[PDB]
Amino acid sequence: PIYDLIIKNGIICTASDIYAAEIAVNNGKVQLIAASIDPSLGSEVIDAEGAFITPGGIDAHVHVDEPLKLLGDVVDTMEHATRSAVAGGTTTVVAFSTQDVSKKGPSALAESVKLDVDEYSEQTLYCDYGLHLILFQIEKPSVEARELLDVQLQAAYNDYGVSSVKMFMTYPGLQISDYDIMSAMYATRKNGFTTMLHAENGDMVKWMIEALEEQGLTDAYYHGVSRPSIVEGEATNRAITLATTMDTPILFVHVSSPQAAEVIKQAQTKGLKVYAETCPQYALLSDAITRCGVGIDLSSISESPFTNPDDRFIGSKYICSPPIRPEGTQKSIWKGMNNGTFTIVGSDHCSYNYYEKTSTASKHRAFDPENNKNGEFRYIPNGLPGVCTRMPLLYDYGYLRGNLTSMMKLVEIQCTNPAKVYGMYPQKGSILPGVSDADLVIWYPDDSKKEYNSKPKLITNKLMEHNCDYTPFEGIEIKNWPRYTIVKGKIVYKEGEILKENADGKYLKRGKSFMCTPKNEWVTEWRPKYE
Amino acid sequence: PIYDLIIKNGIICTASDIYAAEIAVNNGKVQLIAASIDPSLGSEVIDAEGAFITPGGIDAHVHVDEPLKLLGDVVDTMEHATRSAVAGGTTTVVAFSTQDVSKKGPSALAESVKLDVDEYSEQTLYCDYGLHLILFQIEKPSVEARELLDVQLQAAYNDYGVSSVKMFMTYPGLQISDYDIMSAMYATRKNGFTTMLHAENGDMVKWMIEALEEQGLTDAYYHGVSRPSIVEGEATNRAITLATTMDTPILFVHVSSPQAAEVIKQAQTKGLKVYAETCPQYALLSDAITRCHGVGIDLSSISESPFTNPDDRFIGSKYICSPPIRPEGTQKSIWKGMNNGTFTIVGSDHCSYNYYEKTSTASKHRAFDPENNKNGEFRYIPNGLPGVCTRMPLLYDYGYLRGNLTSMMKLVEIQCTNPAKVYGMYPQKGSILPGVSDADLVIWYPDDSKKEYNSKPKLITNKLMEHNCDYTPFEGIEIKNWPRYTIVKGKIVYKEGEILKENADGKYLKRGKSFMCTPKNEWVTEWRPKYE
Amino acid sequence: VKLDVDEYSEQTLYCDYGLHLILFQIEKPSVEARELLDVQLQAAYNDYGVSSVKMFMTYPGLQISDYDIMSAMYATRKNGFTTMLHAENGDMVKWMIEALEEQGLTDAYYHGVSRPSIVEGEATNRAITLATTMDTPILFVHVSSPQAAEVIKQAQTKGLKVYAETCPQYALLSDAITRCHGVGIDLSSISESPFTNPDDRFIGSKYICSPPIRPE
Ligand SMILES: [Zn+2]
Ligand SMILES: [Zn+2]
Ligand SMILES: [Zn+2]
Ligand SMILES: [Zn+2]
Ligand SMILES: [Zn+2]
Repeated sequence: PIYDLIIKNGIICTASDIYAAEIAVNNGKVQLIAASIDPSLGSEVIDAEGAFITPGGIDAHVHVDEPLKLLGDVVDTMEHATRSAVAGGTTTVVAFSTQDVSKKGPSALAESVKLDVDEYSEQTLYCDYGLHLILFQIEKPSVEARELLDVQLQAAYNDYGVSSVKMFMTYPGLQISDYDIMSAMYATRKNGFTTMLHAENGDMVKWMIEALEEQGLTDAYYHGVSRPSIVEGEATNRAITLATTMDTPILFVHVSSPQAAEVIKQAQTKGLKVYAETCPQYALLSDAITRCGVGIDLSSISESPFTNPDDRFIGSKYICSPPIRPEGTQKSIWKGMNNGTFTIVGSDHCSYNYYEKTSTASKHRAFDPENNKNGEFRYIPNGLPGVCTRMPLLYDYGYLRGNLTSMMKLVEIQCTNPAKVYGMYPQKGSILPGVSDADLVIWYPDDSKKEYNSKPKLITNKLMEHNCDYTPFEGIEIKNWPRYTIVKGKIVYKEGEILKENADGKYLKRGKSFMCTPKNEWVTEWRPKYE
Repeated sequence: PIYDLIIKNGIICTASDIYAAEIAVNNGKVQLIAASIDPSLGSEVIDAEGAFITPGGIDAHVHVDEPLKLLGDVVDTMEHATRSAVAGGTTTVVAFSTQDVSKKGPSALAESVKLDVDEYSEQTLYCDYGLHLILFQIEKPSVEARELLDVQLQAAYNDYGVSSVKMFMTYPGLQISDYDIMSAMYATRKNGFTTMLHAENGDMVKWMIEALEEQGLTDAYYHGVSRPSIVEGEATNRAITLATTMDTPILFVHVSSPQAAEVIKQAQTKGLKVYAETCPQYALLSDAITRCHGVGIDLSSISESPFTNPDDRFIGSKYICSPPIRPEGTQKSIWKGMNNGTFTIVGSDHCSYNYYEKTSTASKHRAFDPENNKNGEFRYIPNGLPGVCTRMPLLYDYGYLRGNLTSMMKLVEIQCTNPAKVYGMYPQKGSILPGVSDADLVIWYPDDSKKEYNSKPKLITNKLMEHNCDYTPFEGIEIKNWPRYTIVKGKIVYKEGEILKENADGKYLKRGKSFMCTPKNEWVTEWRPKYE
Repeated sequence: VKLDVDEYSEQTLYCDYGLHLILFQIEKPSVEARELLDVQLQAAYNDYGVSSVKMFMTYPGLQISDYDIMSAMYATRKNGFTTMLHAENGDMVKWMIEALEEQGLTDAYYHGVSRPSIVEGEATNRAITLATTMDTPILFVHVSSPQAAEVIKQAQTKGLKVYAETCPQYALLSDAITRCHGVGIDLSSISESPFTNPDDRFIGSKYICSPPIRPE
C-alpha cells in the first residue's frame, strides 16, 4: 500500500469547516483529503463510524518537573505529561524553561533552554513538546538591559527555536516592575517574540495576604479572597497600557476575571494586538468547591469538601492562580470564548499529590512546622492537573451542552490558534495535505445507539494516565472521549489504551508567529532606535 | 481523464488556513486536495505560478432588474450581473424577490419568488444565483395574522428554498413600523429564516429632506447631510432591542456608521446573535467625492468625478447610495470592524443606473422629470453603485496587500465562507472541500513576480466590469491584482480578461436554513411564543 | 390652558400651581405647519406663562411619530421651551400586550411583563438622538430603567442638555408588590396589598403605573 493510514466514514472539523471526507496519512503527515479512499491503498484503515475527526489539541500552558525547580517539585515529568496529554486528545504540549541566573553573557538564555531539552531527551515522549522562556531577572538600566537582552533572545531562538517569553506581575521572586517589562517588550518586539504576561497586581496580593493572616484567615478558601477579580483587572489594564506604549503584541495567560476580559475586549475592538488564554476550570468551577448546561454540577465531583467535610485541607486540590472565581463569573468565560476575547484555551497543568503527604511534590508541603509553615493558603502549591481533561471537557460542556457555538470554534481555540500564536503553524494545528503533521483525534459517535465498552462514562484518576494521585474533575459525567489519538501518523492511544511502542515525541523548534508582528502604531512621535 | 481539471503550483487560502497544495476537480465539484497531483490525471491543467487560490466570492447583496420594478428600472439583468460578478471573482450572487401585494393566501410569497425565477430562467447565467425575499406589507393585527404569514414563509421555503427575509426601516412604501417588524420576527424565528434589516430612521430622513429642500439645499451632496451616521445608529439600536425581545437572530445590511458598529459590537460581546454586512465603498470612499472643490482610495485618481468635471453639477449622483458614503475619518472604523469581527460578511449593494444616457427609465437623470414635478433634487436620484465586479479585487488590494485587513484568511472568511454559512449555502458553496464543494474557485496573479502579464489590468475601467452599466465609481484607480481564472462549477468561465460564454451554466439556487440563525433561546422576560 | 385655569379658579388652593402643556396632535408636513405651531407656543407663553411641553412616545391617542417630535422640537427650541418626553416604545408595548392577552396573561402583574426596562431604554435612546439632531434641551419624565439611565448619563457626560426626572416608587418599590407572595421599603410591612389580601386578585392594580414598578 501507499499510505500508512486511512481514516474512513468520519467528519472532518477544522477552525472554519465541518464536512464528511476521508484522510490518507503517510510518513508522519496528512497526504490527502478526498470523498472516498480505496481501503486497499492503506496499511491500516480506521472506520470513524460517523464521528468527528479533529486536529490534535495543542496545550501551550503545561508545567512539568524541571531542573531549576521554580515551582518546587512537580509530580509529572515530560514523559507523564505527554502520556496524559495523548490520552485526552492533546498531541503537542508547550512547557516552560526557567531563566538560570547563574548563566551570564550572550548564551545565558539558550543555556537555560538547554537544561530542559537535555533532561527530557532521556525520557519517553508520547507527543512533541516546545518550550516557553520564563523571565524574572532583567538587567538595569533600561538602555543596556533592553540591548544585551536582544542578543540573548536571538541566541535562544537561533539555537533552540524559542520564540515566546513569559513574565509575571505577581509572586515573590518572579514579579517584575513595569520598567523591566518595558525593557523586555523592547527586546521581544524587535525579535518578533510572542510576549506572555501573568497579570495580577503583586503588591495588592501581598498586602491582602498579610491582612488575612493577621486575622487568622488562613484556610484554602481565603486564597480567592486574597486576590479578587479587580486585581487581575487592574494588572491586565496596566499591561495593555505598557503594550500600547511599546507597540508590542501581548498575550495574557489564564484569564479568569470579567474586568480583565472587558479591558482585553476594548483593546481588540480598537485593533491592538492583544491576545488572551483561558482555562476550562474558569468556565466549569466556582470557588464554592474550595470549602464547605453552563457549569459542572459541583455536588457530583467526588473527594471534595462536600463529600469529605472533616478533611479541612481538601480545598487545596482546587487552589490555583489566578483563583477559581465565585459563582456567576463562569458565564462570562464562555461568552469570551465565543465572542473572540479568548484566542486560545490552555490547561495551566500543574500537578501536586494530595494522597501522599511526605514528598517534596505534595500539596501537604504547606505543612512544614520546622520551616515555619502550618498549612496556610500562602504555602499551598498552586495548580491543578488539566492536560488530559482539557479537550473532552470542551467537547462535552462546550459543544454538546451548547456553551460554545460550534465544533469549529472548539478547534479554533484548542488546536489552530495555539499553533498560529506560538509559531507551530502550519506544521501543527490543522489538517493540511502534504503540510500537517498527522496529529489527529477521532472521537466516538454522538447520536449512536451502539455500545462502546471502552468509552468512559465518568472522569477518574486512572483515565488521566498521569503521575498525579488525583484529578479535580473526579466522578463527573463525560459525554465523549478520544477513541483514537494519532501522533505523527501513529496510533498512540486507542480505546482506553496507550500504545507506548508508538511513542516518538521530540523537542519542537518553533518559528516566529505571524500574529505577533507589530501594528506599527504609536502613542507619541517616539520610535525605537532600530526603526 | 480521471479529473476534468487540475490546479497546480498554487497556494490555497481558506477562512482558517493558507498553504501550498494542489486541487483536482471533476463533475462540477472539488474532488481532492494533495501535495502534488500527476498532470496526466486531468483533462486540463492550470499552473497557478505560486499565486493564491481562493474559493469563489459570494455576493449576497445584488440588485437586478425585476418584474415588479421596486427600485424602478435597473440596467443589469441577472445575465449582466452574473457576467460581471464572474469577471471579478464572484461565483454566487443573491438578489431580491419583491413581495407581490396582488397575490393572496398561503402561496402569496412563493408566487412572488416564482416571478423572478421564471424571468431569469430564459437568460444566460454565468454563475448560480439565489433570492432573498423583500417584505413591506405586513397584515395587522399581530396575533390574527400569525397563521398565514408563517404558512407563507414555509411555502416560500418549501417551493423555492428562500430562507432569508429583508425589511426596511426607511424609504416611503418600504418602511415598516416596529410593530410589524416584531410580527415578522415572530414568523422568521419560528421558521429559522435569516432576518435582514436596512436600519435607518425613516422619519428622521423624511423630516430632514424636507428641511433641506425648504432651504433649496438639493444638490447630490446634501443626500449625506439628510441622513448623518447617528440616524443609522439609532435605527440599528432599535432593531437590536426588537431582536433581543423576540430572541431572533438578526443581520444588518450595508452598515456604514460608527455608532451602528458600536451597538452591534456590544450586542455581539453580550453573545446575542447579531450579524452585520458592510460594503467596499464605505471603507474606500468619503463624501468629498459627491461634490467638487492613506487608508482608502486616493480620490483625485478617480476619473470622471466632480474633481475632474467641475462643470457637471449632477455628476455627484454617480456616488449616491443608501446609506450614504460618509464624511472623511469614518472609513478607518470600517476596516477595524472587518478585522475585529463586527462585520460577518462583505457585500457590494450592487445597484446600477446609467449616467451617460439621460433618456431611459434606468438612468440617474430620471431625477430630471419636469412633468412629474422632478427637477434633479437628490430626493429623486436613484440610489446605488455598480460594485459586484470590483468587490473582491478591491479587498484583495486595499484590504490584504495594503495591510488594512490582517490576512488573506480574513478576506476569504468575510467574502466567501461566512456569506455561504449565513445564507444557507454551506457547505455546497464558500469553501474548498473535496467531494462536497461546488468547484467555485478563483486563481489570482502572483504578487512577488517580475514576470509580465499583458492581460493583468493596471487600472479599473468600465470595459473591465463586463456589465450593462455605462460607468463604474472606481474608474481610473490603480488595482494591484485581478482574477486570472474564475472557475464556476468546474468550468473556466473567465480567463485572463475573457469571458467564456460557452461555459456559462448558472442556475437558480435553492438554499437551506442557516446553522448561524438558530435562536439563542434567551429572553428578557418570562414570556415565550405559543409554539415553544 | 384657559380651560384649566378657569376651572381651578373657583376651587380653594392650598398652594400655587403651574401648568405643563400636553401635545398629541401635530400638523403635517413639518415645514408648512411651522409658523402656526411657533405662533401657538408664543401665545400660550405670552397669555399664560406656559413654558414647557409634554409629549408621549407611547399610549394609543397620545403616542406621536419621531417626525412629529422633530416638528415640536423645532418650535420648542426656537421659543426656549422646556421639552418633556415620556419615553417608552409604544409599538413594542402594543405588540407585547396583544401577545400576553392571546395567552390569557391578563392579571395586573403582566403589566410590567408587557413593557420591560429595555423598551424604556430604546425610546430614551431614540429621543436623545432626536434632541441631538435638533440641538434641543430635553427632559425625560419618570425614568425607571437602568438602560435609560445609562444612555442619559452618557449624553450628560458628553455635555448635551439632557435632564431626567425619577419618582420615589421606582427607588422604593419592586414589582413583587403587584402579585401575591434591600435599599427600599420592606414590602411585607405595607398593609392591604397582595401579601396581606391574597384572595383579592385585583389588589395589584393599586401599584400599576407607567412606566411600571420594576423587578427586584
Ligand atoms: Zn500564571
Ligand atoms: Zn502557569
Ligand atoms: Zn438597503
Ligand atoms: Zn441593497
Ligand atoms: Zn407618563
